[PDB]
Amino acid sequence: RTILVTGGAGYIGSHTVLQLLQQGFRVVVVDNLDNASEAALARVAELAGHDGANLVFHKVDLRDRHALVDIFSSHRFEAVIHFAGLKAVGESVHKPLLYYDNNLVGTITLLEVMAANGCKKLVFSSSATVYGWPKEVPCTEEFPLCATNPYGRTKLVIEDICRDVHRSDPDWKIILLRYFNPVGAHPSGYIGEDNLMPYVQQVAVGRLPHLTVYGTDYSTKDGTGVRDYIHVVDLADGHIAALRKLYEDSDKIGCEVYNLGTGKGTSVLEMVAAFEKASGKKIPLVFAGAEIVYAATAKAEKELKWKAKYGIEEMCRDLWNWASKNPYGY
Amino acid sequence: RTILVTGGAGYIGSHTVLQLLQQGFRVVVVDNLDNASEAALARVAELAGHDGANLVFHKVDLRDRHALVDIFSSHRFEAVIHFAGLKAVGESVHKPLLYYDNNLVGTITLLEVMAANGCKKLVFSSSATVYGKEVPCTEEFPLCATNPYGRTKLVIEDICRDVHRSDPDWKIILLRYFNPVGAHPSGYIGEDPLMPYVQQVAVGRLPHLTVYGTDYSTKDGTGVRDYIHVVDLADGHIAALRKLYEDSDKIGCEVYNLGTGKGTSVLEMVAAFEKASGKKIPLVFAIVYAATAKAEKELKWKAKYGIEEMCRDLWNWASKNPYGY
Ligand SMILES: NC(=O)c1ccc[n+]([C@@H]2O[C@H](COP(=O)([O-])OP(=O)(O)OC[C@H]3O[C@@H](n4cnc5c(N)ncnc54)[C@H](O)[C@@H]3O)[C@@H](O)[C@H]2O)c1
Ligand SMILES: NC(=O)c1ccc[n+]([C@@H]2O[C@H](COP(=O)([O-])OP(=O)(O)OC[C@H]3O[C@@H](n4cnc5c(N)ncnc54)[C@H](O)[C@@H]3O)[C@@H](O)[C@H]2O)c1
Repeated sequence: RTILVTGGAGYIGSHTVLQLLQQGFRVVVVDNLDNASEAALARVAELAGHDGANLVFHKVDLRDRHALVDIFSSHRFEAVIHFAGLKAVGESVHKPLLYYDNNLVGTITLLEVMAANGCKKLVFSSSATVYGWPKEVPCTEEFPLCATNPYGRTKLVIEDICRDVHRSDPDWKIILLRYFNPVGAHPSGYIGEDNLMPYVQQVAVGRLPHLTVYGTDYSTKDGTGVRDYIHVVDLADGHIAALRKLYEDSDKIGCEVYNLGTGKGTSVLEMVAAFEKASGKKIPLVFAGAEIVYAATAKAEKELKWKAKYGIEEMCRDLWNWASKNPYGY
Repeated sequence: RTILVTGGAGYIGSHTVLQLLQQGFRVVVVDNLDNASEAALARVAELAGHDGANLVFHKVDLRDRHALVDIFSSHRFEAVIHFAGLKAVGESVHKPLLYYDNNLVGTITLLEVMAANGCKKLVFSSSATVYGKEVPCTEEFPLCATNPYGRTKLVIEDICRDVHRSDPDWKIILLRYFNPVGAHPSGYIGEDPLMPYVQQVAVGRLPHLTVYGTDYSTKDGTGVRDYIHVVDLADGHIAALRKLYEDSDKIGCEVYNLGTGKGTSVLEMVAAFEKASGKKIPLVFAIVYAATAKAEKELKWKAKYGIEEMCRDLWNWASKNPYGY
């Protein structure tokens, strides 16, 4: 039983193939590796132990169609999990074509090769920046959508391409997942990343002088911004939950949308406190000049049979655990 | 002065490249003849006469990055008019990927080579189908993609707005238009695929026209859409390209409406064609406007032909070429 995972060498993707491997799956990963290193897949393989053999890695770009058609004709892939993409808001503005070319062309070629190789089961990882900054929280899947930046637009376009493909061929079964701010690392502290918590962690180890808190007078309990965080191990279990919805309850759902997350938001000060407790270090602050945004996960918990298991305190534990062991990444 | 025109071999593309050659512009046309035929460019060079020797034609696909960078490296360009694209709303639904591939990827590649070889002036052939209310559709009208072909147009219409934010040196004009009708008054070049259908009825290949919607909120009870002479459309882009050159400080990524500012019913157009052609159009029965005030104010452009000249030129090109080229 094989699953193909694009951008599997990345942060969310590497934690994905590990849980996949551990739960009896052959995982084929496709990565350009411009945003990551091979070591992450060598370590996810080690963490998988005897299941390390099941992981197969292809250093190939999703836009390359010939290299991609070869992969899809070498296995019957039960489904495809699409992580490949670029995830930098500031970078997407100065270089919008660089984002539109990578995200849009990469997905289109992917959807084409899949349809041509009889693989029409997809799970796409989408960003919850599509809701924009709304007046009302919690954000439900019925909330209106808007694009704050080219990165957000490129994500919202893919969602529309997925919807259009579904209406063109009812054989397509797509699940679109939206989520907020993955944080943490594998409890072993052997794989991890390389937003706020990264900045907190680099100043907790000494690399940075302090954490600058932007905004101290918001309409929140403490006055600092409230965002939606989610344990990365929890989020990588969310993408798998959808894959089971595709395997068991496929008939019910066609190109459905489930947004993931803990369901509650926490503030910068609430989050710094949760990291000082787990870390034992004390991050200095310097005060400088949306107040709240978070995801309503009621839908996911009901239809997808999924619920986050880890709170903010174990997120910082694991983040500190991996980072303190690996200060220079890989 | 050299202009690059993509999709210049078909209809609006063929007519515009003709009126660019006629105004002293060395024009390089890029087209992979998917929907058009090469004869349309040969016969455009003829109608240009002496200026016909300024038509450089490269049968290449915009999604072929290496083929495209050769064309930009040799010719030092001044601007690009992007007609290239797939227009069939019908198959855009059943084959959406084919549309996102050809349109989105072909456009993103062109934009990359342009900014690379130092040429950041573009005129885009958008579509007013992005309007998806109030009878006159202004540019500020809320945008609404109704199908995959419409969303490719709206996506490309957002990518340019994003490109301009990243590099202020980019000057772009987005031209939204709908329902081009007619051909060159000579009748030597035109469209070779509602007017095309009523035409085939007059020329005998079709038995009758099918009027879809005999009840509507209109005088005739039939739908009312906007129509613009293809020759009006062609030099409508010329007015845009004229703003990129003469007044390209004020403008950023501007969007303009091209049309006559008036709407025609279905029975009015067929009634018009029955006069201009003399042949009657049997019918078997089964509102969109353009706010041209902006374009005629800041572009110095107003459609010069009317619905009578559209059927005249369309019946002229069609009776002289009943089987295309
Ligand atoms: N060039 C290509 O087309 C291509 C091909 C194959 C793989 N890749 C790879 O895909 C990998 C993606 O991994 P990554 O570590 O950059 O991203 P990631 O693993 O942190 O996230 C995976 C995907 O989730 C998206 N995302 C949505 N909301 C997010 C949030 N709140 N935080 C973070 N990501 C969010 C990202 O845009 C990304 O596309 C990269 O390593 C890249 O090298 C690219
Ligand atoms: N090189 C490439 O990238 C590439 C690939 C495939 C096709 N093509 C070419 O693209 C050209 C497309 O031109 P065409 O022959 O369709 O002529 P056309 O005039 O119908 O289409 C060209 C432009 O006019 C617009 N248009 C015209 N009528 C319209 C209507 N009723 N509704 C909405 N928009 C309308 C379209 O938006 C399009 O951008 C063809 O000549 C084909 O050969 C180019």
